[PDB]
Amino acid sequence: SKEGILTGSHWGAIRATVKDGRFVAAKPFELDKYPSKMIAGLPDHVHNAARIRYPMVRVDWLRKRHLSDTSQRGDNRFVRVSWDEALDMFYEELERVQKTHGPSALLTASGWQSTGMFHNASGMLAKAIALHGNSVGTGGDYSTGAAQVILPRVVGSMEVYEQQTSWPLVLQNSKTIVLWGSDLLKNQQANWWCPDHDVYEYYAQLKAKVAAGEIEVISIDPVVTSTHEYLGREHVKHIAVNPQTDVPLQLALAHTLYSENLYDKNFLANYCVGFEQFLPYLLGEKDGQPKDAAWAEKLTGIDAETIRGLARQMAANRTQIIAGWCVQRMQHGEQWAWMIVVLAAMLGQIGLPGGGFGFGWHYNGAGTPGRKGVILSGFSGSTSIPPVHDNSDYKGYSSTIPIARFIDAILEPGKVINWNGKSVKLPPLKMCIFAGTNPFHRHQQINRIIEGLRKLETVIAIDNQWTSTCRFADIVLPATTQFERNDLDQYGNHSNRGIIAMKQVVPPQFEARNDFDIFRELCRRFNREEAFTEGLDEMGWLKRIWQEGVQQGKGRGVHLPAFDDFWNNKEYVEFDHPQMFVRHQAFREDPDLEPLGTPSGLIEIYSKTIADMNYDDCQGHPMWFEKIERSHGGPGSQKYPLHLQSVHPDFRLHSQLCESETLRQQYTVAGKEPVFINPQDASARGIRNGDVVRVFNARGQVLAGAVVSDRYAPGVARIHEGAWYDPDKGGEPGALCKYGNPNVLTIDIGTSQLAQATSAHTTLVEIEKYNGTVEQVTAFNGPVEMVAQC
Ligand SMILES: NC1=NC(=O)C2=N[C@H]3C(S)=C(S)[C@@H](COP(=O)(O)OP(=O)(O)OC[C@H]4O[C@@H](n5cnc6c(=O)[nH]c(N)nc65)[C@H](O)[C@@H]4O)O[C@H]3NC2=N1
Ligand SMILES: NC1=NC(=O)C2=N[C@H]3C(S)=C(S)[C@@H](COP(=O)(O)OP(=O)(O)OC[C@H]4O[C@@H](n5cnc6c(=O)[nH]c(N)nc65)[C@H](O)[C@@H]4O)O[C@H]3NC2=N1
Ligand SMILES: [Mo+6]
Repeated sequence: SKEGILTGSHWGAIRATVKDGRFVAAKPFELDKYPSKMIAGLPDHVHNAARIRYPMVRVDWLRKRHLSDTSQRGDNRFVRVSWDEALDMFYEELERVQKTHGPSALLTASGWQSTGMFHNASGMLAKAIALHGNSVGTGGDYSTGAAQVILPRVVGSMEVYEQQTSWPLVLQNSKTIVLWGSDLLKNQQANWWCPDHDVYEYYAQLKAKVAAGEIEVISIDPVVTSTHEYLGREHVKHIAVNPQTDVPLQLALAHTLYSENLYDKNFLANYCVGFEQFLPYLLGEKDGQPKDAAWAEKLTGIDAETIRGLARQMAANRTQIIAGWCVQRMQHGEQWAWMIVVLAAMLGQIGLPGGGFGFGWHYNGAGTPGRKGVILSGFSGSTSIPPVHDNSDYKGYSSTIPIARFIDAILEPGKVINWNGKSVKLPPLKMCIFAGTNPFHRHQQINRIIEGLRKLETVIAIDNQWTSTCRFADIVLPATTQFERNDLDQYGNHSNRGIIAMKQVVPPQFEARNDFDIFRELCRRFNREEAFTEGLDEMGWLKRIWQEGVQQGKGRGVHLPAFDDFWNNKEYVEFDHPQMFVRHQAFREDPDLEPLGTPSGLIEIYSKTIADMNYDDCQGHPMWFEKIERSHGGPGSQKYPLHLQSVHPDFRLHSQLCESETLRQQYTVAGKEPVFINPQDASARGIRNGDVVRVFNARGQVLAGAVVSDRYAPGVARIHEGAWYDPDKGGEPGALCKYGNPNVLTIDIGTSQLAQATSAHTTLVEIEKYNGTVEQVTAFNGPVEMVAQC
């Protein structure tokens, strides 16, 4: 049939080939010099056994609805129903919950979904429900849950998703680059809008500068990252810090900087507040313990003199701090993010090209010069009319909670917690809807999630693959992939390089529907179809989005062609006039005219506002707090001696494309997710490559396939997140996961009272070669379909 069909995804733009109605090969877009291997999984993603073929309802839920046996969730026994029957039940449940409980019982949830301006699954969900009634909202996300709360308070920006100093300037000016828990090479494969991958050009240049010894790269990381491996182990200075001891390391660098007069007094005095209130802590005047190189050597396992050497090197020349997000996705994650800023402040290079800090470097091609282009605005969740049932009665519970507290809300309703200076009362949720997110991938401590779901009346999942979420649902609705629809997207993110047409590759498979059509038909049930669609279909909406784009471009001085011209004749437009950027430079150059958005206008090393909250676990300046569990001598490490990283996958985006055999064949071990193990740790357990091992703690147990790797320091392991949950006894708490989802082993706790964010990477485990029976993996084969024989 058809060859060279242009479209896009989180993993990049493709030229798709179709043969006899099947998507068979995905070639890289011709402008993409650095495509991701993951595009090879996209045909499988469209055509594999886990694709949701039709609406499905959990046997006993179909029988008894909200009066059903919730214990059977997870058993994977579902009945096919018609679309109209499914949508009716959906509507009737919305009606029932609104009448019985009101808006405090209802939660929606969304996530990374797919690229595409119109086919915005989160927007479809939010709009449809918002046209029916009120619900519990959430604040924050799992990416930068801690950082995005603390950083506004201390540097007046969210920071984490923002543009970074242009790489050309970094490469011409920085002499030391500090990668602090950041894997650029691995994580720039997938971006929010279709990636252009042009940032990899800069990484190649960096590689050459490293080889020539012009730039020294320091990696502060328990593991040799993909980036480190790429730049070269012979060249990269590796600080293999003990997991979760980064704050001690930060404080000791700060101490050294002060102790040896390497700090910038002028910068601290003129661009910051509160340094004087922090120093007594740092120096041990108010506790007897200097937060010094000697002190930190005990915690971090880094030689004190190496700590001092690091500080001195950072101060000695132009130094770029590149901070990732993983180190704030753990207990008290705000502390580490805050100390990145403090350390950068003490160095005094903030606002210089290739100096200072940033958190956005691994995301959205950050550091690529931004072009003078157009950014389209997609289908919004926003409504202009009130809900049909506009009940404001949340019965004395809060109407917004932190995103990661939703299970705590189900299990501990009425619990009162602090959140970033406010008081929150967790509502008794009864009905959850998921569209474009996978909770059994995303959230922590799956056995507790199981217990939480068992208190729910109704669970609805809408997806294009039969995920672990779908396995634990009551109603499952088949959404399409983006490859079965038409759309528009940005090409490039921070670069704003271009815009691409997403042309339909194949027709909707089976009776899968675009989320637009799902929620449109739902809205018809309560007479709000028109308010949802705004009188437009797919191609109408795409034309509307483009035209708004055309209007934005005129008056910004960028000319776009007409829609039909673009769609049918061009398919791709590219922008020009790339701009250099230096982050924080405006503030550095004129702090009076360009103040930070902080209480003082300055960098808050001490925050009176935070101090006044009276949170013992997030005080007025950064502090070392001991963790609920930590490796290398921390709590629990006598029982569970290994730190388990749940790092972002190299061969998927989260749980997406786990079902691809094309990709799995490249990294699976014994048919399972690989677990990475240090050679000394492996030899102590008699473990070797290919072994089926049990990774366990007091929270859960999983099976995985051992990879013995010297990239891992002793006492550090990894199972990449996104490995699907596959319980041996479906639905039972304490089931052994046969594929190896790390969130079976994580703990579900708030970072601190400030952010109340996910602490996913605060995880201790043991590993042993497994002595039980290895059953077949059942993760990727859909449900057990059930039929009425009567
Ligand atoms: N390929 C790919 N897959 C994805 O799933 C993906 N997801 C995207 C999203 S949504 C996000 S949030 C980002 C992920 O952003 P994030 O920064 O979380 O990335 P990771 O690669 O998981 O972790 C970065 C590094 O932290 C290190 N690290 C772990 N624990 C510690 C510790 O205690 N101390 C120190 N110093 N380092 C530590 C890890 O070893 C790793 O090299 O990537 C984005 N890009 C993505 N690309
Ligand atoms: N242990 C642990 N460590 C971690 O580092 C960690 N990181 C966290 C982070 S940073 C993030 S971003 C979250 C990610 O959590 P998130 O839930 O966002 O992850 P995905 O696996 O991308 O799930 C998206 C789902 O939407 C579906 N989908 C895609 N397109 C569509 C569409 O058009 N319509 C519909 N209806 N569905 C669609 C996909 O099939 C997929 O199942 O995981 C978090 N969880 C984490 N846990
Ligand atoms: Mo994220």
